[PDB]
Amino acid sequence: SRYEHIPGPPVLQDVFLDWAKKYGPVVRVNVFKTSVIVTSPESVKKFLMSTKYNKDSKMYRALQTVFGERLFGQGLVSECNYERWHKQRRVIDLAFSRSSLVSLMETFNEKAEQLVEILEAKADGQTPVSMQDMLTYTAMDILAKAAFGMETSMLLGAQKPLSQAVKLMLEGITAKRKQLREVRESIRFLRQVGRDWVQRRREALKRGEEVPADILTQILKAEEGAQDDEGLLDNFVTFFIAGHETSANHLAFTVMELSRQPEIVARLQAEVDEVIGSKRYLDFEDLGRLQYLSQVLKESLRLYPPAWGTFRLLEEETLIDGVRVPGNTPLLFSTYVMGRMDTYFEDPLTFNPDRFGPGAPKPRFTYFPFSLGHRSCIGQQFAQMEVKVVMAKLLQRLEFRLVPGQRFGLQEQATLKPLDPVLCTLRPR
Ligand code: HEM
Ligand SMILES: Cc1ccc(-c2ccncc2)c(C(=O)N2CCC(O)(Cc3ccccc3)CC2)c1
Repeated sequence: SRYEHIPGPPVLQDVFLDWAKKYGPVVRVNVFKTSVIVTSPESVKKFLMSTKYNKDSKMYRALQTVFGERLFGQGLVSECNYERWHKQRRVIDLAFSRSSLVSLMETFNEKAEQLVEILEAKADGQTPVSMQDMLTYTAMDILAKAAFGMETSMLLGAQKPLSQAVKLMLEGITAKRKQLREVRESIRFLRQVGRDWVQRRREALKRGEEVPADILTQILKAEEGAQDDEGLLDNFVTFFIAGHETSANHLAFTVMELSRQPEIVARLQAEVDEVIGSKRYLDFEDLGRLQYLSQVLKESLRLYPPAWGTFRLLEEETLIDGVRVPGNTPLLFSTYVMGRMDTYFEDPLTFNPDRFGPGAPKPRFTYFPFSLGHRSCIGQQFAQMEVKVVMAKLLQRLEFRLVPGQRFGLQEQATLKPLDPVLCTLRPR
């Protein structure tokens, strides 16, 4: 092989972790084609903080199409041509301005209040409750309203077919005749929903309804001269999926881990008590004052990044950390791997929020749960605000105990998520 000379072996992220440990900062692997996992901070900096390095489209191909069905296609995540990317990124950026996000505070509050009232009613310390499912309904209900102006009402038990579609498509990215059929139909369903909600927005505008400027406004604008709506739909599916799935799992992971950290939980309860009190509504400014909750969520992303990493195309032969890496090679970056290396993090398996305390030295290119550079998460602040609002309201009102038997392990599709449904029993504070 042109790759035989590179060090390497003569959940998949965990295998990568073991190999990076065993073999060093530049290791050859198999994802889908041969790629090279690069785990030095210097390398992270060089490749992610430069606009000379583009994503590798061959590696995103499994998000563009699934069993011949267009999924993310040429939307904002999976578009690897720089110009095309840059054009749509800059247009859609408008929906994530400071004042756009601040105005979502009402939506975040309402959906979080609804979740908490639903959980309070079950808080008999006996009824098992899937926090993964409940957090996913909350994130979807937030996204639909926030990004598209629609009310899915999943918290109320609506949109079960839609829930099913999502589940089946996620399984499909990582994979008979029958599962093949369930997958295709699901992807087509979600694009059909896209055509549905797009039609409504356009009717509204035509009939001159009040039209909140949101993410949907901006993805419409991005496509002013397209001959068809394929680009538009690509972005619909992208935001629909990216905008809830990882938020949901970040919340779920946080709740799962916190269930064996009672001292940390008591600290979080104290913080929430002291800043917001008994208030039902968190002000934008309150978010800033929840400093310890903010550290907890960061540490949760260190050990449990739902978006595990990214790929860049190495265009020409380059020496990386003493290793010759051939022209035309997918470079694999993983915040999951790096977060669990003792050479980057002291006692890496210890959940310690103090790593992110003010005055603690900041991780320097060893932690990137939203990636870094020009292709970093456009929804970073949106996600941070929403998960802070959900967590703060849970902590205000409820105590959680993981049902015994629930595992701490992971499953890996395209993203990482709890292996188990995070079944908990609950009591009011
Ligand atoms: C905890 C929640 C989230 C995490 C951990 C996360 C993580 C990431 C990561 C690692 C990337 C880079 C992906 C790549 O290089 O292939 C990314 C990009 C992106 N994320 Fe997120 N994300 C989150 C929430 C969101 C939300 C709420 C939205 C939308 C409202 C969103 C939309 C996107 C989009 C559109 C991109 C591509 C942007 C570009 O290339 O310019 N994400 N995210
Ligand atoms: C199904 C799905 C759901 C959400 C997101 C999502 C979330 C929030 N923001 C952005 C995207 C993504 C998704 O596109 N990603 C970026 C890439 C990856 O990190 C790793 C990966 C790269 C290539 C192939 C397989 C994995 C995984 C997450 C994919």
